[PDB]
Amino acid sequence: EYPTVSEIPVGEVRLYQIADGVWSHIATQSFDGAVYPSNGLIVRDGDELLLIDTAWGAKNTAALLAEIEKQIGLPVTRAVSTHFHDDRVGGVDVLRAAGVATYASPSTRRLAEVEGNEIPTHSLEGLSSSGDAVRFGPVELFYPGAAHSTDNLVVYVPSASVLYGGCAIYELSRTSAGNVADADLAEWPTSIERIQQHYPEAQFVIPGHGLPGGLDLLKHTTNVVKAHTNR
Ligand SMILES: C=CCCn1ccnc1C(=O)O
Ligand SMILES: [Zn+2]
Ligand SMILES: [Zn+2]
Repeated sequence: EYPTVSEIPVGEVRLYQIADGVWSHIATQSFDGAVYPSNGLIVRDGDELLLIDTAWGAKNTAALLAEIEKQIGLPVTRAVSTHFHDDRVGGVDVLRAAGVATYASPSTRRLAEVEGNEIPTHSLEGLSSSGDAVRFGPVELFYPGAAHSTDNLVVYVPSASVLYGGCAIYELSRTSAGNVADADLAEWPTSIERIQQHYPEAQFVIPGHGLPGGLDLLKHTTNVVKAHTNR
């Protein structure tokens, strides 16, 4: 059963097996007076592991590495952050100190710097225009266009039909847009349509926060975003 926010004290990390060689990682963090859960991805990359997103902060990210070593025991050699916010790059300095090569798009690295957040070392090329896709070991990285943020990426694991939507996709139980200070509300529905067109075969869909689902999370997220733009 997927771990929930109340089951994970801040500072601890759970791993959840989605498919052979594919895990989500789940952590919790305080934000604006409440504690929220947050998802990332782990994908077997031959004899190594590819990490998608930090565990939201230095301490959580150190716990993530310890849990990976305990439960999987292969080295995390590369990490990708899917946009510039702290639940995605917070902990990049810990990853770097542990030996992990960290990556993000040029826009993400730039927006991280402007924001005063941690900055992944390496720039991912080939993702500057809406609809661009690139291979990165066992996954495909896809820029769908502005949505939750202007730089947000999604990730697909072909071997298992796993779509990691990051913060551009809401879980089913989330019905209000909440915080969207960096969102492009006008573009978010269009960006989600590009995701649907490009990954019509996705069997598992992982939002940035909360419970995994299927392709219904896309239509669900457009409803929430549109309802919010109405007023
Ligand atoms: C989990 C929602 C609270 C707001 N929030 C905090 C961190 N990330 C987000 C997001 O909206 O994606
Ligand atoms: Zn964000
Ligand atoms: Zn987020």
